[PDB]
Amino acid sequence: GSAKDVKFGADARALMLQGVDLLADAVAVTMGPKGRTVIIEQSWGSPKVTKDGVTVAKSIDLKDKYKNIGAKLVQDVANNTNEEAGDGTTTATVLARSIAKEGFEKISKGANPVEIRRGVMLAVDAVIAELKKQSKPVTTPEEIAQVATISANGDKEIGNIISDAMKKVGRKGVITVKDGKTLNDELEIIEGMKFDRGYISPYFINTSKGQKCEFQDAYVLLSEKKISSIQSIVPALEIANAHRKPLVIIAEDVDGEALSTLVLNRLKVGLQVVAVKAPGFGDNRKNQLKDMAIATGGAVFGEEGLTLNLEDVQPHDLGKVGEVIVTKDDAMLLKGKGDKAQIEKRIQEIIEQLDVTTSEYEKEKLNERLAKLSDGVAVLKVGGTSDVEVNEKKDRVTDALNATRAAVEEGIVLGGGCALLRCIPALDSLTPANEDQKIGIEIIKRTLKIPAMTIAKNAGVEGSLIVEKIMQSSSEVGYDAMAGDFVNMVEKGIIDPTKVVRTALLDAAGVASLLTTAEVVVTEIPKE
Amino acid sequence: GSAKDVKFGADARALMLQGVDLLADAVAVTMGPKGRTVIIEQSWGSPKVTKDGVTVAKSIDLKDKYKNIGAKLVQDVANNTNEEAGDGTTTATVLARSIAKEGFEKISKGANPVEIRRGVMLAVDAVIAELKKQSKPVTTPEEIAQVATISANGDKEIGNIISDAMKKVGRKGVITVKDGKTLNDELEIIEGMKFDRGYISPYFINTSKGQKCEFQDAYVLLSEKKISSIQSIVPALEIANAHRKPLVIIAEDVDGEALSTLVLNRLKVGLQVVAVKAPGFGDNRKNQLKDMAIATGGAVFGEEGLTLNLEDVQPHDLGKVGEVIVTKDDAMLLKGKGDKAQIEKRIQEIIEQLDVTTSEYEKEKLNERLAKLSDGVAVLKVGGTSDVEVNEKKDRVTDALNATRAAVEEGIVLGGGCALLRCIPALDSLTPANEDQKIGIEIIKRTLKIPAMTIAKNAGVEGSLIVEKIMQSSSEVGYDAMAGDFVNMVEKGIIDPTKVVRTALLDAAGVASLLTTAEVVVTEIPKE
Amino acid sequence: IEIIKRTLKIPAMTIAKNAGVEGSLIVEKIMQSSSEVGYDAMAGDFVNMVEKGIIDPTKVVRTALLDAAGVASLLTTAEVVVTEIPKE
Ligand SMILES: Nc1ncnc2c1ncn2[C@@H]1O[C@H](COP(=O)(O)OP(=O)(O)O)[C@@H](O)[C@H]1O
Ligand SMILES: Nc1ncnc2c1ncn2[C@@H]1O[C@H](COP(=O)(O)OP(=O)(O)O)[C@@H](O)[C@H]1O
Ligand SMILES: [Mg+2]
Ligand SMILES: [Mg+2]
Repeated sequence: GSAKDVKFGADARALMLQGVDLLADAVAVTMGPKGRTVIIEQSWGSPKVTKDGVTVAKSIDLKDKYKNIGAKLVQDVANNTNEEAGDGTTTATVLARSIAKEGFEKISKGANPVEIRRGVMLAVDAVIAELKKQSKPVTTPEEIAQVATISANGDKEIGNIISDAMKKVGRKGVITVKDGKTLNDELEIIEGMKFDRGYISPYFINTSKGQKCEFQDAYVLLSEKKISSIQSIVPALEIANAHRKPLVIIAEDVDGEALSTLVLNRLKVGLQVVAVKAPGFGDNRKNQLKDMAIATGGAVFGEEGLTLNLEDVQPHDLGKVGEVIVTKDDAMLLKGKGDKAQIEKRIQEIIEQLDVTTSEYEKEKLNERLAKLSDGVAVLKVGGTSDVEVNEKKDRVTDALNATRAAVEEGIVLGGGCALLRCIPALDSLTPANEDQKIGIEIIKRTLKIPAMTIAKNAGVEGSLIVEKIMQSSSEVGYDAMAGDFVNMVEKGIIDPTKVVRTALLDAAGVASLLTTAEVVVTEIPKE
Repeated sequence: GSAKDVKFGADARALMLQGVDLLADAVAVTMGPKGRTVIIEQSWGSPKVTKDGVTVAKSIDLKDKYKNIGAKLVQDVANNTNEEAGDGTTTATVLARSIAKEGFEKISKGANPVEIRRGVMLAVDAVIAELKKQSKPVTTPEEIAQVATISANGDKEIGNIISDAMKKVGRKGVITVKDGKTLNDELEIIEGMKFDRGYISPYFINTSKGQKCEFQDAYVLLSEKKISSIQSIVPALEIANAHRKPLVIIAEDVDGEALSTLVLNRLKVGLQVVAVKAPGFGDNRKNQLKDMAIATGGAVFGEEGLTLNLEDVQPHDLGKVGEVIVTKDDAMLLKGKGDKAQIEKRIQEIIEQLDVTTSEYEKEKLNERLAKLSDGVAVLKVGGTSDVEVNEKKDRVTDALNATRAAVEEGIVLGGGCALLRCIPALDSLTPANEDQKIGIEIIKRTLKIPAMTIAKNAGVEGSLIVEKIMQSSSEVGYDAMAGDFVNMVEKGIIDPTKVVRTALLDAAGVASLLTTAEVVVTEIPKE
Repeated sequence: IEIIKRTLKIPAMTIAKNAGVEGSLIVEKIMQSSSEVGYDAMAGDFVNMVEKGIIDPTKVVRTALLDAAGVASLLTTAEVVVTEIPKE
């Protein structure tokens, strides 16, 4: 194989701890208010200016192999916390460094690091079982705004924007962030059924306005496969002209022959029609056209095992929509007379379909179909002047959004580190089975103080003194590091998701208590 | 990944500030009259000789990684200002260096850089809200000449040329600058409907002059697709010969058969005809031929839905034009009897079509159609003797043109830096919420003096003394650095667009106040 | 004469500079003021001098000016410089 190099004991431990200390000192400055950004050189363009604890962690890679091992084992913690909770990365990294440092001190010749790991895991379980006891659900719409404000680095505009977007879409709706172009932030609630696809021929525009085809009380002809010939298209247009109502033709495509017939009828005698293609690549459109049909009320033509053809249509076989807008890039149906008692059955079908499976993309478009059929979708356009500002503010907005979505499902708990400091009395009743589990419980009991200490440190005050005066205080009092004083929390409005706190703690403890059990380190020699 | 290197605190700040200072000292010499060019080595040919603050900024790239980070964060400022306003790059870069320098001095252990950023942004908002109050619209045609003269580095010929081009085309017309060939500048006003495409066969020339086909009161046959056979071409020529008038044949192309028929009828019986291909290369031609038709009055043949076959034409189906000139590379129709009441509807259609969308190329050809259909288009052929002279003078002309186009939409304000010096009393009423926002407001209050100071510095006098004696003076008095004395501004004729001033200030403040919040810098190893 | 007229402003400028303020602005506002008014860089404001108690010997001022001007105006007259090689 490749020439390798082994290091034993305290040397390898010291190098791994140096790497962890470097990668955790680079990120620990970002914590809390008064924390500070980190400029990462991008290999091609302008650099990133971050405050998150994964970009700062996923970027830092060390030259030395052992320091690099430490850096990788901390990046694993940061990335696991990011994926599992969306937030809690800096806290996870500082907890990991604390458990690693406290781990490479009790490893004597008689100490059993595996039993120390077992004690650490008992302590982590006993503390995440206390977080769930001191937690409380988020009910009022002010708590959502508060969580969004806090997780947005104290940006109250972000909090109000996210709270508004969650009031008009639902606490489990579909909010999404985009690179805005204006100077401020904007909340755009796409309402009704909208798909990113416009009319085919630019002759259907009857608006004398901003390039729109606008219909009221229109019919809908939903075709799965192409409408090629003049034969298939004529009966639907006959029905439309006889009833004297506009017609939208949502199909896979309108061939040049039927297209020519439609445009011809438009420019002369003036049947009111407009045509558009399907929303989704192959399979998604198959379900999405059916959703549109049952939302407006009708039948998709050309289905595989249904045997419905265009040649035999009827006025009760076409969908009915109150208002239709078709621009050059997107079509919006608004008021579908689609027998709500059945669209509700469809909604139950799709919610069960999400509850069954998960692929991070099937569930994505699945939730898209929920929101596109029940209550809109919100989009947050982040204001900014350059790309680096927009990227930083968009990262903060996505973090606040992940936090607000992690609070509504698993409750809130006190913030500023107090959620963990208020769990030390839980560890003070554990009876360790032996000396090693006692050592692990003590490691966790020390590590639970790291977050409040690091926040007070970044605030420019003495951390340990603040943590002590907090633990001496009541249960609802703690430290506001912006005002810099002791306040009630829920009255003042500092809270955090229990999910993010518990996932950060658990991931940090898990990776660090396994790093601390090492005795030999094997690294490939660097050739050049 | 790649082996990286992290630097913390004052070291990283010092290196990034060195990079910013280098990239801003290279560009600060270019400011104002008495400012000086910069010779940039081109990798392939003769070097550039610039005075703009983006070529000098986009060129400079530093060896060291941290200096390079500073240089990139200043290039972003210059480039954003260039894209958003077309001018204001040197000012934006000097403001960015001032804000960065004033930012890397107040960062003590207790100072909160994010609150300093917030205070800086409040100050920038309060000052751009004062620029808009002390502004005033540009109304007389002498203010346009003045703005063009000033932004052209005080070249009055450029100002008069741009003012003339804007009087004969409209303040929102289509002016464009080209590399001239003569020694002087030239204003060429392409009038009527002209497209860069000449006759097909060199037998239609009936001029006995400079290779031109010249018709008076001619018919126009507009065909979307090719005219292949003699069958389709014969009836139009029958109508033309019967009425005894010339005929122009604007089609996608003239096949060899109809072409041979045309050339034969031209050479043997001397029938007056001339043929040309369509102007638009692709989809654009389908709209441009329709525009030409409605401008002259007729129907484009071969349209998809408006079938209108060539075989059934009539004398009212052909366009009519007063004068036609067709050379070997361009055709010009001049006086189209096109029922102006309908071409006005077309103009409204195309103006709404620009108001709807934006792609930097669809809007480009869109405005091209507006100008080519309403009041022609002006071109500015810049003189010069070598390519480097022509390039420098062309850059100055494009900057003067961008300035004049940014002044006519958002008003003018005093110049020489006085626009910003007259905004400090606005900052003198801000009540900062805390100490950090107060620090930010003070940073902006110091930064607002940088432009007048740098101009007086380049003029060879004491900057700060000039700025002080300006602030002591009245509201309309300021410093003329060419005459070198204090004068009224609008009376003497120094003004700048409020858009360029506000965009430069806002972009500089935005990028600099985010650079100043950094605590750690991560850069890839320079390996080789 | 113009070189000396520019050089006479250097001391007040350097004092205002070390005090953390703008030197040239202070020198200008001093030259605009009366003959007994000047700048106190500790209190940082304009005061009468003998009333406030700032004075210097004319001997030290004149000797400093004369020695500086003398050596500098001879340094500025050079055209060639000859230096021993730095061998090792
Ligand atoms: N005013 C505040 N006072 C005390 N703690 C705060 C305050 N604002 C935010 N925090 C705490 O800082 C953390 C949120 O920001 P941050 O330090 O970046 O953590 P993360 O890396 O997980 O996003 C939470 O622990 C939060 O409770
Ligand atoms: N005679 C003048 N006197 C004072 N300021 C002037 C004069 N001419 C131009 N300026 C100022 O110089 C700037 C225009 O040229 P320049 O310094 O290169 O700025 P930019 O890089 O944005 O083009 C403006 O601030 C303008 O007000
Ligand atoms: Mg967070
Ligand atoms: Mg300019």
